[PDB]
Amino acid sequence: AQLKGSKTEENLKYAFAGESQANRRYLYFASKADVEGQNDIAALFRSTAEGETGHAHGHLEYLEAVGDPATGLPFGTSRQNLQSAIAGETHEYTDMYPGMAKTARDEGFEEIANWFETLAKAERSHANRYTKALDGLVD
Amino acid sequence: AQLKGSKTEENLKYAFAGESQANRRYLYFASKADVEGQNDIAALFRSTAEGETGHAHGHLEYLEAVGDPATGLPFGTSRQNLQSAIAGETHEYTDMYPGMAKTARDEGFEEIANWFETLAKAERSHANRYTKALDGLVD
Ligand SMILES: [Mn+2]
Ligand SMILES: [Mn+2]
Ligand SMILES: [Mn+2]
Ligand SMILES: [Mn+2]
Repeated sequence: AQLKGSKTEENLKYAFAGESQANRRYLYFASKADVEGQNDIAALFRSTAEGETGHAHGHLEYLEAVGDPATGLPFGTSRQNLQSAIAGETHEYTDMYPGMAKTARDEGFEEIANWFETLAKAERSHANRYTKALDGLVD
Repeated sequence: AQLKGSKTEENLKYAFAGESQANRRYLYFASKADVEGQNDIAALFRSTAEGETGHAHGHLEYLEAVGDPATGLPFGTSRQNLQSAIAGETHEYTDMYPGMAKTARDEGFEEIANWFETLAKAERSHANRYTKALDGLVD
């Protein structure tokens, strides 16, 4: 059976997105529990988040057969991983975040539009720094 | 301007999913670099990943006004956060992972099917442990 083109490929991508968001959400919830003084709850959110890291990385390992879910490019070696990170980052800073900022401004959300513009600049920095590292890579 | 129902709400959800995945992907890439001996590259993936945590958590802060992107439910306090986590985990073990497992088996990916079944069981454990924590919450 060929994973490329299958429903199972799409399910792995969806589940990877879900596990990734679960870790982020659980760490955000841990920080809320921190401030409240709910240290036992915070520790449980953190421990569960480690589980979601293991799940997401297992999904990504299967996706090595088909490509990085963010870009379609192969991944595995540092050279490949940097090239994929660069392509994804370039999309975020040239297209995704500028477009989101425009939509937010048009809809009346000036603070959110400025946030998206801050993130476009931040992803441009990430893209350039990864490109510098790729040029310096000796493998 | 009301965030609920807007294109900006959908963009925050999409950007939250993207930043979450970027952190997970960059830490996976860092582990690849670790094994290769590319320690400077690994450190860069880790530092960039901290940036993506800050971005994702900023997106989530805006989404507090409309609901948890995984469940649609309120979030903020530990009680709310545990409630939303339990609902999401319950969806994962009663619906999402079992259905992904069946599709994998039907398509001939027996190992991936077994992986989805392991995760269904793990998410059920997560749900039940969060429920025990909510039962004990004093707030
Ligand atoms: Mn999980
Ligand atoms: Mn970035
Ligand atoms: Mn980012
Ligand atoms: Mn879980």
